[PDB]
Amino acid sequence: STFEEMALTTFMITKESYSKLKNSVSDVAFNRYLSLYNKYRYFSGKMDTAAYREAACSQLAKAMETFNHNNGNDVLYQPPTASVTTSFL
Amino acid sequence: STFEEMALTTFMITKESYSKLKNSVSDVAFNRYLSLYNKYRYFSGKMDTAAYREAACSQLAKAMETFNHNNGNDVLYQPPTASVTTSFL
Repeated sequence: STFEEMALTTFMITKESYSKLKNSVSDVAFNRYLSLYNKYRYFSGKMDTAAYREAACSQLAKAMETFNHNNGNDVLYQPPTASVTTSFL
Repeated sequence: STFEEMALTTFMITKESYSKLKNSVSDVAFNRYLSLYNKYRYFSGKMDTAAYREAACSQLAKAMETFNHNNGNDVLYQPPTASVTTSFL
C-alpha cells in the first residue's frame, strides 16, 4: 500500500505529501499506528522483518502528527534505522 | 519494480511466475543478480536495507535458475531470512 510503502522511504512531509498520506490510510489505523509508536519509541535491537514494517508505519504516523501541529512546516521522514543481519541467505 | 518487490515475498515459482519475472528484467540485470548470488551466499552479517534488497534479488535469480534447470518443477522462492536491529526518530 502507499502508506506502509511510504513509511519505508525517506522523504519530506509537506503540504502535498501529508495530504496525500492522510488520504491513503484510515484514521482508525492511523491512530492505531500512532499508539504503537510508544511501544517502540525507545527500543533498539533486533526484530522480525514484519515487525519492522509495522514499526515504520508507527514512526510515519508520529512524524505526521508532528508536521500537522507544526502549522504546515516540513518534516523529514526517514524510516527507522535498519541494520539487517542475514546468514548465507 | 516487480522483480525486487517479489524477491521480498515468499512464493511458489511456476511457469507463470518465472516468465512474468524474466520478461521484466534485462539479461544484463538478471545475470548480474545471478552473479551477485556468489557474493551474498557467503555474506554473514550486517548490511543496510538496499544491500538486503540486492541480496534477495540474487537469491531469486538463483531460485529461478534452479527452477529452470529442474524442468519447471515447482520450487518455492523465499526471501533470505533476516533480522533487522532498529532504532527510531
